[PDB]
This record gives sequence, structure tokens and C-alpha cells, in this order.
Amino acid sequence: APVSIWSRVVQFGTGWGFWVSGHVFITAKHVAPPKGTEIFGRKPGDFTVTSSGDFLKYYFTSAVRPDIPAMVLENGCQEGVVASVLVKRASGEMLALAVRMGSQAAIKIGSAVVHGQTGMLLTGSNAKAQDLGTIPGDAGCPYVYKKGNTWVVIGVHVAATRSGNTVIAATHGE
Repeated sequence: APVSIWSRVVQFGTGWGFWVSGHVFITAKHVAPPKGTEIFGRKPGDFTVTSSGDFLKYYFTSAVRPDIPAMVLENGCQEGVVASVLVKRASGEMLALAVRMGSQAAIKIGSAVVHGQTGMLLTGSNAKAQDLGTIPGDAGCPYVYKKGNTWVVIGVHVAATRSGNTVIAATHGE
């Protein structure tokens, strides 16, 4: 009966994004298509767009996906929480990566300080040797966890370190 969580993750621009609800879609700003692109067969004027750092939210005034009930969105989680990154690949593969969430920490470079949260993959020290870490292009995939019985989404993937153990999620509530 209930909608799979994976079905909320869809391809978008040069990465992916997540239906929080029937009206709300989120992604990483740096993978999105240009301002004024028709998306999901919608014109500009059918939606409003808000962004904090590399977090990007579309709100469609008329629901795009009535089938999908609203999920609690949060601005990160308590540190130490084990969340999952729901990574889809263009091959079709779906990889849920366990990640221990670190501290809310904000850096690309100086004078362009974007905000998010780090975590370490629980996939081990040699995640990229195993084809079990992320790649750029997984950007936009969601980070989620289960608080009690309730599911909640906390951010979207932006990047990983060279040796892929540390990952970075963009956050906010909007």
C-alpha cells in the first residue's frame, strides 16, 4: 500500500532531487537547470523557488504528486545520529549509504561560505575502493533517518572528500 521512499528520489538537472510532499521538491542548487526552465512540465509561474546556500527548494502551487504524503523536513539532526543517503545511479542502482552525522559546519571557500552538515560513511575506510561511496552526480540525493517510527529528511548531498569517507549535506527548513 505505502509509497516507497525511493520513489521520492528523481533525476533532476545533472544530479537528483527529493519529493518532500506533493507540492515540495528539494535538490542541490548546483545541479539544477537554469532559472526559467520548464520542469515536470511546469512553467515558471506554477512554482516558487527558495535557496539557502546549496540547498534549493521548489514549491508548486498545484500539487505535482498527490500520491505522496508530506514528510517532515528538518534542518539537519543531532550530531551522532545515523542517517541514510539514498543514492540513485543512472545505471538504475539504488544504494542506501549509512552515514554517522557530524557537526553543522559551513565551507566551500572563503567569501562564498555555504552552510550544511558533515557525516562519515559507515561503509568503512576504503569506501571508494569498493564502489561504495558517493560520486559527484549523486548530488541532490536525500539524507533521511527514522525518528522513532516517523521518517524525516534532513538535507541533500553536495559533496564528498577526496578519500570519500566524509560527506556533506546542504540543509535548511524553508
